Amino acid sequence: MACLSRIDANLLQYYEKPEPNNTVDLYVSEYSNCLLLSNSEYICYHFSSRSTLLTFYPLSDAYHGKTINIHLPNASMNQRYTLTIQEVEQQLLVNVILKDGSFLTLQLPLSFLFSSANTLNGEWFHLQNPYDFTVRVPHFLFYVSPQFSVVFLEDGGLLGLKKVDGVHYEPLLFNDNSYLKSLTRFFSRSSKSDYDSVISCKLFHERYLIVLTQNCHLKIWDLTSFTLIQDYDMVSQSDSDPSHFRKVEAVGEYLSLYNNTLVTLLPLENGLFQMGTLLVDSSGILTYTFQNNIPTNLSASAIWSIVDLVLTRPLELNVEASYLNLIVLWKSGTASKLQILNVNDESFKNYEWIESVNKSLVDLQSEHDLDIVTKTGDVERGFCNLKSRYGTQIFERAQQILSENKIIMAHNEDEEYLANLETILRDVKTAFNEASSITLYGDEIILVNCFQPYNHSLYKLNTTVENWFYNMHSETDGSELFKYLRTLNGFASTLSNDVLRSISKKFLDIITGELPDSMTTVEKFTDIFKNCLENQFEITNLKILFDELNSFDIPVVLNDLINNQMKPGIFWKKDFISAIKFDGFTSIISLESLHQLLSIHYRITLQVLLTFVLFDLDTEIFGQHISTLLDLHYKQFLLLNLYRQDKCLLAEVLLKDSSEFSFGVKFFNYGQLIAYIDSLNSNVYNASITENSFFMTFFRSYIIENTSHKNIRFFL
Repeated sequence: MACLSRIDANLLQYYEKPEPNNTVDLYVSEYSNCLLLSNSEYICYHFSSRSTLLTFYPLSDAYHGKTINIHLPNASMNQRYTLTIQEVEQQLLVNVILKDGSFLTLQLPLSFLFSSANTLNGEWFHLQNPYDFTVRVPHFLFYVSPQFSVVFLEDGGLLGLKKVDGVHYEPLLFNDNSYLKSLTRFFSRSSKSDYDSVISCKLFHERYLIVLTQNCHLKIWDLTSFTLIQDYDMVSQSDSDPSHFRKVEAVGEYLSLYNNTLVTLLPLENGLFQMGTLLVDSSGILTYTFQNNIPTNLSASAIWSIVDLVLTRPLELNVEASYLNLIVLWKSGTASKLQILNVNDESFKNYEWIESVNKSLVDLQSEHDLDIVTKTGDVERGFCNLKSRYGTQIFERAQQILSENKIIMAHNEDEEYLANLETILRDVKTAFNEASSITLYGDEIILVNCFQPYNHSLYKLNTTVENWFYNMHSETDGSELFKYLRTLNGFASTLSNDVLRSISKKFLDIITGELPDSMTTVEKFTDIFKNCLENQFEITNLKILFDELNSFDIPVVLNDLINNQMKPGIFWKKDFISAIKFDGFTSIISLESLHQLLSIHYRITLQVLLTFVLFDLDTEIFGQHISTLLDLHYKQFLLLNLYRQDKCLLAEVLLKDSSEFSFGVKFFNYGQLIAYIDSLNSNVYNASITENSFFMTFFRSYIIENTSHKNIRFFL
């Protein structure tokens, strides 16, 4: 099998505008996330510009709710992990520690986030001070419960802030403040030892707060009486290599807790996953039980540092045996490596590392299907194609870089300006899509929210056809059919990609009658040979091909291809839950997931039909199969042409036919996501050649109602 491929996405690729038409500036990425509420609406927030910008936008399009930019007067006072955002009492509670000694409370009514009909000025902020934070240093903020937070200090000490009136905080002192957390020991290369500079914590039973300090001693404090109950020295000189060691002093995630299973990262080696169970023993004392330790060896050049770690339920992301998946986001430099330690069993001793394959739609299309932008002739066409592939945010930013570095724009005349642009569109999209954080979208599907607002990269599960395709770059086989397709790929890597598309073009004419349907199909295949394969074909490969054909039964292989490998699953409305609102994020990714799949089929269909062009063979029994592949070839190619015409209008027709509601959907499970793509794919193949649902919409919108010459011209 293969591995998870991501999808690049922008929410400003649907809109030809730079920025939301509904925005408001209010005035009182480091981390970003998206929070599912019990309203069942996703609201996204990003924390960027070195703590001087909170960006809230609904993840349901920022042009049907108000963008609210809450511009902070000050940057945060040590760390960018002194932010907690959770929904409290049907108001979105935002807590911010600021550099001036204040504690910021914002109350954003849910109505103001998701309606654009709502501007609000006044009663959206209250700034008040529990204890001056320009004195003793906060480095961590944790929201504990719905009326309790603990702000952990860098010189040790626990300060609870208790909630009054559903908004404001009043300080409640605990007796455990530093001065004497340094009078019960000595030490001389240490000073963090009994100071509670807690770098990660998670709360079990809403009673006991399991805290990891800088030293990564796991200390369990029952905070329903503010007593230390248990102390485990976790660091060891034989569960880990002490020669290899790196300091961790930065607030992030080093404890992960899902169900009662805890994961502790030990800063000895280049990480240790120590797996244990949290169980309460008699006398109401939570005890930690070691189970197993897994050593590991990384590979850097400036030391991999973790970002986040999230223990969750079994994920289907090209696994083979699973009990739990521990997602790990490493970053050193501008490389992020997403890898997933899949533990397959309860022992935790059989594991595999499932790697992330970080190839979008963009990379596979640049690698193979290179003539598609400004390489299809017409500079006017090239220019629109650049817009559609990389959104408004990248597009406008690219104009800025052009002005600094002085490039004279000669758009719509010179092919070479489009190449210059194309390069920039790429460097700016990569910077914008870099990893910041993990968010679980729907509590399963691994979403990386990225630097700068309105940027996300979702990863998807590859289906049987998709797994095979990456296993032709490994040349892995496993049926009679799989072997046939692998041979055909060998021959096609020798032909230029330009010839492969010329042969695709002539197969299309057979369905359109632009090559007459007055010939036998065999004569038309002869036309193809002479025009496209002369002085390109390898003589060697023709014979190898003949030997494979003699070993594998033809009609059998062709039925198998058509009915199980190109065609999608049979799933319809009932397999998926339908949303009660519009959502942009889901409809975009579905489009692109459908698109990807059909691009591989477009090439498969090409490669199989080619054999009939090489040799002069009877197609009186195989004629029935052949007709299907020309039909399938058609539909696959058609969608591609339309996507360049305009990808947004093409999504709108599609969403209606699938959805009960029409427009948008929500996903919370991998089965659901899959079914919905399969339902769209079915709908396309159920369409006729003569009238398409797309053809009708696109024509009416541009051509009849009348729009400027650019939409008329590529539509031609």
